[PDB]
Amino acid sequence: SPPVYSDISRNINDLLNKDFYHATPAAFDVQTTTANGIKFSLKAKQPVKDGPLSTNVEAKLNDKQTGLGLTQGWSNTNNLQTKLEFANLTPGLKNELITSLTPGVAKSAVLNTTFTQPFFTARGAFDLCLKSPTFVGDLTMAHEGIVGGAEFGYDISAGSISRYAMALSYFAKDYSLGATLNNEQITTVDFFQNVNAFLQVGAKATMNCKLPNSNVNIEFATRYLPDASSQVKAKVSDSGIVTLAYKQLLRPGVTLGVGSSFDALKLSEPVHKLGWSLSFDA
Amino acid sequence: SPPVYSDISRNINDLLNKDFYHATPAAFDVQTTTANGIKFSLKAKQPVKDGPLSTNVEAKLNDKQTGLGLTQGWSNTNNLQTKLEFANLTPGLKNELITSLTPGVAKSAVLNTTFTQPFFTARGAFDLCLKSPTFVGDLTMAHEGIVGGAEFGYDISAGSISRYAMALSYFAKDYSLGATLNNEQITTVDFFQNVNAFLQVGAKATMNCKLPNSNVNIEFATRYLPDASSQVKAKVSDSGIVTLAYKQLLRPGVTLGVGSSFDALKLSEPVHKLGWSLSFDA
Amino acid sequence: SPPVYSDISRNINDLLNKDFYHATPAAFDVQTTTANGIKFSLKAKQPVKDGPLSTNVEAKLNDKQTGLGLTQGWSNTNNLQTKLEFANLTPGLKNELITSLTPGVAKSAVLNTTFTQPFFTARGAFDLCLKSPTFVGDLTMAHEGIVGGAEFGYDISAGSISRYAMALSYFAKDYSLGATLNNEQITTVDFFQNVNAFLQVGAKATMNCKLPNSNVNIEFATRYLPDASSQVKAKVSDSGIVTLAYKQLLRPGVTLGVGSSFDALKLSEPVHKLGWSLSFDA
Amino acid sequence: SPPVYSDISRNINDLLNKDFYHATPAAFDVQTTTANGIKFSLKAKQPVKDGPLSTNVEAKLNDKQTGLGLTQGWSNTNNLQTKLEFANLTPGLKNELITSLTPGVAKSAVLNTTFTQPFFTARGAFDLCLKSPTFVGDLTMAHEGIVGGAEFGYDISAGSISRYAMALSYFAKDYSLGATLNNEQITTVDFFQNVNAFLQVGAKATMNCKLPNSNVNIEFATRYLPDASSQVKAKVSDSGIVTLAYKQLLRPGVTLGVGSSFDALKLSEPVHKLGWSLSFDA
Amino acid sequence: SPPVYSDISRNINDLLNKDFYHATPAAFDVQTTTANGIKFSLKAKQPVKDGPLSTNVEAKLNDKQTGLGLTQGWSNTNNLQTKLEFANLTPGLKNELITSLTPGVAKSAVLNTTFTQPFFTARGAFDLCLKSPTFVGDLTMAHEGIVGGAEFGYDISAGSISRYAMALSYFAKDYSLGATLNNEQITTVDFFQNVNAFLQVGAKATMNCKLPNSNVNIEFATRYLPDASSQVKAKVSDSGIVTLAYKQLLRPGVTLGVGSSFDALKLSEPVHKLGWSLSFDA
Amino acid sequence: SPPVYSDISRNINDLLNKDFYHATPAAFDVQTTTANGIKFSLKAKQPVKDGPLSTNVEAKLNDKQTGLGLTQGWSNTNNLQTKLEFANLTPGLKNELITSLTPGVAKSAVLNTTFTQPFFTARGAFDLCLKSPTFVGDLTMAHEGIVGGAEFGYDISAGSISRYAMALSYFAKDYSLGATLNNEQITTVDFFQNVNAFLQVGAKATMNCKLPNSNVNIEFATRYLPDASSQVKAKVSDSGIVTLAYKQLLRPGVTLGVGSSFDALKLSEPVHKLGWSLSFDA
Repeated sequence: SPPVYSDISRNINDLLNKDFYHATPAAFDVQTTTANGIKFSLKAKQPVKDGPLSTNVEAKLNDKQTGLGLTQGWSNTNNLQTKLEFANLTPGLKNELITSLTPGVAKSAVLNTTFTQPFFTARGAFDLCLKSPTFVGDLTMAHEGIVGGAEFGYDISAGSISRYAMALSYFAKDYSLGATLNNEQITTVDFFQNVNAFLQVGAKATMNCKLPNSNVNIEFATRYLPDASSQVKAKVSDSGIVTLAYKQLLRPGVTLGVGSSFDALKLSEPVHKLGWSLSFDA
Repeated sequence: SPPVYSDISRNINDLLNKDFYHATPAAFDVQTTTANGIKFSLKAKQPVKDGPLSTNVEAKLNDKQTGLGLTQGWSNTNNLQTKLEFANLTPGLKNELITSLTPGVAKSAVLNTTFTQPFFTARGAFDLCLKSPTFVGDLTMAHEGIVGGAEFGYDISAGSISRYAMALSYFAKDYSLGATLNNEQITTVDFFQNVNAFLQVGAKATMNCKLPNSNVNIEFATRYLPDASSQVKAKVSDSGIVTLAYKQLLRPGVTLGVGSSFDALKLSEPVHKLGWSLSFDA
Repeated sequence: SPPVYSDISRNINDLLNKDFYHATPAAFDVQTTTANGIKFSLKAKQPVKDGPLSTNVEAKLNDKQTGLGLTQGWSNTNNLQTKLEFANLTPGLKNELITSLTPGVAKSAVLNTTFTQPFFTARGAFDLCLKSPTFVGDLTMAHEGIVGGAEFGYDISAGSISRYAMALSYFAKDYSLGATLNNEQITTVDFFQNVNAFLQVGAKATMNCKLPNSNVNIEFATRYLPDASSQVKAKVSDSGIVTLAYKQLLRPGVTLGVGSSFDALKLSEPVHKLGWSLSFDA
Repeated sequence: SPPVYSDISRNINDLLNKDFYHATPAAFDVQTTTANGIKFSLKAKQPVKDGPLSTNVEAKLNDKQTGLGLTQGWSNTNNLQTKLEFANLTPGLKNELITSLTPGVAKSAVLNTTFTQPFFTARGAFDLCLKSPTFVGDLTMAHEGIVGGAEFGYDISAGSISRYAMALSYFAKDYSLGATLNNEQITTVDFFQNVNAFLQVGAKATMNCKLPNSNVNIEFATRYLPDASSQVKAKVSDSGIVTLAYKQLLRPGVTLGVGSSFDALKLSEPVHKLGWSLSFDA
Repeated sequence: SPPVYSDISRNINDLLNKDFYHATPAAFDVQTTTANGIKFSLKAKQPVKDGPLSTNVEAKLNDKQTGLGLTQGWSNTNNLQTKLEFANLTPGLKNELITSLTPGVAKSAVLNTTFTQPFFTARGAFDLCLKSPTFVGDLTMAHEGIVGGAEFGYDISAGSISRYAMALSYFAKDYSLGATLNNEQITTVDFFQNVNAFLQVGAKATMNCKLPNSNVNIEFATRYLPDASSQVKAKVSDSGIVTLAYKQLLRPGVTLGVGSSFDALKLSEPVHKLGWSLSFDA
Repeated sequence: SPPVYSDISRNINDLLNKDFYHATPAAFDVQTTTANGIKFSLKAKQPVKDGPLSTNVEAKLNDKQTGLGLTQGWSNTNNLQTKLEFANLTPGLKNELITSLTPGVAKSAVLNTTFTQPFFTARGAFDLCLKSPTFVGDLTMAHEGIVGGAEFGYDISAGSISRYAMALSYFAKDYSLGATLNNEQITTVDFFQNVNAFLQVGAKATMNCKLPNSNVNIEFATRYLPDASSQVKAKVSDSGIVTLAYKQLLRPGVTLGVGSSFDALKLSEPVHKLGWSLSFDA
């Protein structure tokens, strides 16, 4: 099945968003399942090293039936997030919806409809509650590994098109190259090369075609697995930011993560990021 | 028989308010039972780190006879809390009474009647030996899995309802979800989950629905058993309060517990309470 | 037969009064029995490390032939205390006579008459020599285990009662309770329990109803036997006064005892002290 | 192999400086390994006045693959210590590197090197990255059972030495004497004796030859094993400081130690301490 | 071989100056022997109630080889002694030395030569390392039971005789008398008697003829053995000083002693001294 | 064989001058013998309770050979009291002599000669040293139980008779009456009546024939012997002086005596004479 627009070239942005523990100095995740399968979890993060500790509790369930689902998330700041997944009649056509109920912050309900069919993937977006009807449509076609994609943020209230973005990639067994153009001023390219099951390497460049300011922005990210129960991966950028991350498996079920961010060829400077994470799983 | 309302969600209440030793730096318990069947005890606690040495001695008996159950006890606070259980005529009609006899300070007697029926629980309490008597009652109903109930309180002196609460839970084979609301002002949703025979985990969130205050007060506790004669448990609140506890059974009949009270992101201020306890049993 | 009034609650009054070697820093007891049958003894006490040394020698004998019993005393103060015990009148009525001859202080003589019958016990004491006739008596009954008595002191010169106390206890197979009320209030409630041959525990509370809204002094003492040739025991109190004692039988005939009494909690007051005791036998 | 200098009289120091937990009133450490050999460890202490906490976590590994060593630690003060050990350049010469990283305190790095070979061993240290290199070196030789060593520190800023010591030991099967001479006219003469598997005694006396005013101190400590899962220590200093320690092994995998240190014969100065320690091992 | 002059009437001197514990309130001895021949010791006495805890450690060896013997004692109060005993060339000619090295105080070593012949004893002591050397020499003869001898002290600096004493004693099977004269100013007569293996008794009288009032002070001592593992002994002088002592072996290698010192004349003055001693042996 | 003068009417003198422990508040006698036969003893008596303690040491020997004997005594008052006994040639004719060497008090040497032959016992005592030679002669005849006696003191320096005493008694199986007259001014009549082996009674009166002052004084002395290991005996005189004494045998070899004295014509509280006495024996 062809990937969805959000999942095109997921392998490259997956190597610089996940398993990075340099942003939150502390992290505390607990996951647990029950007999019938209702998953529950609690996450505790800390953005500022000398500030409060944010915590959210999530209750998500799925079923191998026609596709009913329900997710209820409740954080410290009380933005209750509810999900609803179902297809029922039409197979492959899921109807998802997300809300954010808050006594202080205005609620925002988003309706997503995804139709899955070979060589064709499209997604709808409907905004409710607040008076701002926007349809963030997107289309994706797959032709012998060539994956195309177009995103358009058409505004009903204004009557015009806000965002117009294009993307084109080519998937293969152990290599995939893609590119994207956002509103014809941001150009992004990637070079993902999978070495083997024990090593991954990727590159991501933002050419940013714009005559007033062109500069250069490149990132090289690696991922090395010494063995099954370990992981170490680091990225490097031209600005000197070199971030390292080390994920270790303690007693089977609990994982520990250490992340750090050094700045090369800039002496030491009075700034540095380092943090740890402790994830449990029943 | 459905559980009494006052004893609803005892599973979650026993994770964060029971078998914790951090409020008293030292404690001494002795539990002796005579051949007659009177169980004598002693509790030598210590509330203040450099103050008085609190100690109490109590006796009680519980026989499978017609139901004469007597309990008494003295303490260092110069008060007595006697207890008297009996059924006699009606089976299941528990008529308990609690006194707070104290020299000088006016005593108060609380007379409780608990009457059980299949799928019905009713408990009432009269506050006698007081110039301003009060009555408090509660009701509990069962729905073959949905255990609900409520409580009301009537002031005899005033002539109206003083405190109205309503609770509704959902028991299952290995998890339980409940929620209680009092005065439309305090709200508490609990959660208890038995992973397996050797691990328990639960959460409790008090939201306090009101416009002036913000955020929420949530808590998360676990309980682990390395084997029969051990118990290690830990709880964490959103404020960073992390309390540990570890009870160990050295000799058969002798238990030793320890406990700390850390503070995430505050290792520079003396707030950390820490204590131990020795309990003996013949 | 009902116990004497002074022997009421002897199992508890004796548990926390004897074998505590903390008051005297030194002790030297020699007991020898001569061939004729008189029992000589020599006690050597010394209160406080620097100061006087008290030496007491006495010789006592009992004859089961006719019931004559004589005791001869001699202290370092050069005073003699005799004790003549005899009945020779009827089975169930014996009299005792005690003198306190001292060259400097006026000698005093006391005549005690004890007359004991099934279910009734009474005795009286007189005060001769010095012009102060005081008659102290008591009367105890026993109704199948419940043992209650009362004592009173009448002054002939004054013409009224100077002290009026009443005690009531409930003995059993292995535990005993009881409450005594002296002249004003000082209502004292005790508790003694003999769990097995290798451990005894006990408590003793004094309500002191004379002063309303005040503290209450309670004590709790144990007694443990590691084997048949040793003893160790301890007592606590609400003021933190903790007393330990250890009696070891070094060789048959010679026993040693080490006792300390440190004030726990606050370890700043110099009130710890320490004492030992040696007892011989021939 | 000849003993290295720090191992000279290592038994004496490991007798009166180890397992004496009377200083810190609390200690909690967890030791655990992973699927591969990493051996995480977490220690947490507490000073006397229940002030801050001193917690750190470290992971050391000794890979037998071409003799690799790595020890990275992390304390709550953002203090990271890195230890690198390797010997793959010459058989019999191993190189160590110790680093310290922390924002506030200046960064430090010492390069250690040890040259070992039969009948000859020497060390060398370079405390660099401080704008003041201090060469700390020493060497020791053994002939037939008598070992002797010497230290020296030469500074390039002053052009001379600032500290030198001369050691002389006579090891044997079960006892070892020893004598050190420090440039401050300090002479420590010590002896260690291992009478049997259940008892070890030792003594150590320091003589200050700089000030000949009877300034001689002498301590001695013992180590007894009542069984194979217990340990009792006792150290007596000349000033009357007596230190006790009792390491009891609970269920195999957890140890608990209780230490106390008072001043004998002077129970008036607040110099006595009591503390405990819990060691968990997975 | 006849006893040396210092060893005449050692039996009486081992009654009133041995195995008494009325001097030091507390003492602690441990004696350890390695499987080489070296014997260590750790003594911890206490001179007065307000003095430092005295401590010394000595090690000595006595080999059945050619005769080399070394004794070295490191003390706390800078009163070290070292002894060197050997015979080597002549069998029986013992050449000992004693040192009193003290930092600050001029040491005074003494060189002792002892020659034993049948019916001839000659001992000479040279006081070297002193500005005013002395020489103390004594001779001892024996006539089939009557043991006599004399001692003279010649001053090298002066050239005269300072100390001139004689002694004459009669040893027998179970008793021994003897009178010694010192400078025709001090005359003493002793008496030692051995009733049987379970009892000893002796007396000592000093007259001091160079006194106008004489005031002869005699002493009478006993020694009783209740069994193999006990030793009770008491002595009494004219002024009523009655000192008791009791040595008991609790475990094999562990001995305990208790000593007291009465006055038996005046009992309102703190003249009484008291003490205990606990010695160990491996 | 007829009794010597000093032994006539000794039975009555034995009931008032022996086993009366009322004069010395404290006594301490130790007697010991040796396998060959020289008896040694040490006595310690205290005349006044607030004074010093006098002590003497005696060494006396006797043999079944021709009759040589030697006694040597030495006390605090420094008197070398010696006794020399010998007969050699003539059997029965002993020649005793007593001296008292004292540096301060003049020596006194007395020579006693006693010739023993049936029906004739005479004694002569000389006087030496001091220049006041006397001769104390006495003669004694026995005729069928009638015992006469005449004592004369002739002064050599004066040439007259100073003391002229005449005694006459009649000994029998279990009764004896005596009468003596000294200087025709001192009349004494003795009446001893032996009841049996378990009781002795005696009386002694002194008429004192003198017209100016005649008065009367009589003494009745009893002695009760309960068994072999006990004795109790008292005397009563007409002067209001009654004294009691008790002798006990505690362990086989050691005796204990207690003496007391009352008063009838005076009574009062602060007049009492009591004292104890210990006497060992090897």
